[PDB]
Amino acid sequence: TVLDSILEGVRADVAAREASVSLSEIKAAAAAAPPPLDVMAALREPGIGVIAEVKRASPSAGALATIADPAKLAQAYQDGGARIVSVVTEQRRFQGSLDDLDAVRASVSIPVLRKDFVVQPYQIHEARAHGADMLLLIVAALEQSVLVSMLDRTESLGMTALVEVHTEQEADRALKAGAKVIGVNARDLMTLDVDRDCFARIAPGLPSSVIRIAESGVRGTADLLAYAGAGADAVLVGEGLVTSGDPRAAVADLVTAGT
Ligand SMILES: O=P(O)(O)OC[C@@H](O)[C@@H](O)c1c[nH]c2ccccc12
Ligand SMILES: Nc1ccccc1C(=O)O
Repeated sequence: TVLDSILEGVRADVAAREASVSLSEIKAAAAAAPPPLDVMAALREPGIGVIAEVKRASPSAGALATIADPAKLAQAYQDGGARIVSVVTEQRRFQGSLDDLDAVRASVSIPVLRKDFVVQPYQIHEARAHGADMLLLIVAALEQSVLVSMLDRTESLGMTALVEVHTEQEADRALKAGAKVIGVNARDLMTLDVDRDCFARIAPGLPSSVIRIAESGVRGTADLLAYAGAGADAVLVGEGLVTSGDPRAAVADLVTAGT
């Protein structure tokens, strides 16, 4: 129910933003934004893609990094060979913001994933207006009807949905919703326990055409390689990178893992 408390805060925060920037305005801004980058093409490039994340804090970790300059962090990520930059935009528990998404979008050429708790259409157009190419949808957070709607709207704007699951049953739901990219989060968003075997148990079940992403818990090359050996097409890493004194070198180490 960490997840439930997060969603309560998110719904209130979204409503307050919408009161200042209307749904019509954000839809217009999204329509006017330059088209999203082809995330699927990025994910199909050779090698295990590293999705490097901008995250200042989390429920499980508390404060991780000040990240006064998220653009400069993202530039390091791209310099290190990251495939995609993930930007956490949730304010109350992760100390992120849409400002971070703008800063990162303006600083890198690689695709940008908005990492937040998407529960209503407003957030989807908002992500697009602020330059997101990829958008997280969390199966644990969304009733199937809502998941399918959110996925449809995401794709309608040309963005790719990263549909996040923690169980086989959630993976089955993701497939039925039309997921083309499925992320397995090793962290249980309810209880905050990290189980890195999740990906290995779930990944084999997926149609080969679905892109598989392993999220969370990567401390170094060994963890990345373990995910790759279980079939990950990409791996998403936050804590180990944001706490680095040399994010460029840390990313490059992961990017070149197994060489
Ligand atoms: O810092 P880690 O253990 O490398 O994990 C990164 C990422 O997977 C995690 O921050 C995350 C996974 N799903 C999310 C949803 C919202 C915010 C954050 C996340
Ligand atoms: N990434 C998360 C998403 C939801 C709740 C907690 C976390 C965490 O890392 O602590």
